[PDB]
Amino acid sequence: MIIPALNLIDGTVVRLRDYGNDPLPRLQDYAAQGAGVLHLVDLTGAKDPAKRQIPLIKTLVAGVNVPVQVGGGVRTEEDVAALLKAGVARVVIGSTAVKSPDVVKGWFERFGAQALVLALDVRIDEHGTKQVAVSGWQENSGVSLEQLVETYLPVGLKHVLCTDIRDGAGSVSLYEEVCARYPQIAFQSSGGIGDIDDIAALRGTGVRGVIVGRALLEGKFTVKEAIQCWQN
Ligand SMILES: [Cl-]
Repeated sequence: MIIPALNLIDGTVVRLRDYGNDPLPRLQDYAAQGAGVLHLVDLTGAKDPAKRQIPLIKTLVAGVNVPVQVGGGVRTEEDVAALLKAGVARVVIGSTAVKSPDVVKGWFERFGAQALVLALDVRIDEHGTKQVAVSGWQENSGVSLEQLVETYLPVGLKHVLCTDIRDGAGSVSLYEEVCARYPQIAFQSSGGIGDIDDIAALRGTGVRGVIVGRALLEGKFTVKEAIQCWQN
């Protein structure tokens, strides 16, 4: 599947530049073109968890007919719960999944693996290792993609979002390897989609979902075209 994505600050659609502040029409049109899943980054909430755009998220989710994954500074059990209650389908967890794996495994137990997506930023280092980092501007955290995935497999890990820190050029080698290694996990790719051929390269790799943000906002291609390409 293609997974169209928006980034939101104070209700404004942004790139990580300003793309207006009417996210709901955009999302609805994404769904209208055949999107089966959408993805939102709450950048405000990522900055300040007290400022979580819950009420906007509620309206957005209510306004489409497809599951929305939402992430952005999710730190607590109560964060997950509040997002789910607002109607989000899947909560996307990034830094906390790296920071507090035993706590997050507890979340898998409470909420179920279908409600959670682990988002891992990956740097391939000098030695060829897929290093996990909590963000593009912090150093590697000292754990490989494989090591962290295998930490969560015992609690039924199903959804992993993997960003090669590509984001915002083409995404292929990395994805072929990890998808082959863990065929029971549905990997999503993020970052590096600049043209429709970037989507093409990911066909065959075993990646299950392709996150597309910027390129849709810049009119490079449409969601419908993305889906046609992805489905071959
Ligand atoms: Cl599919």
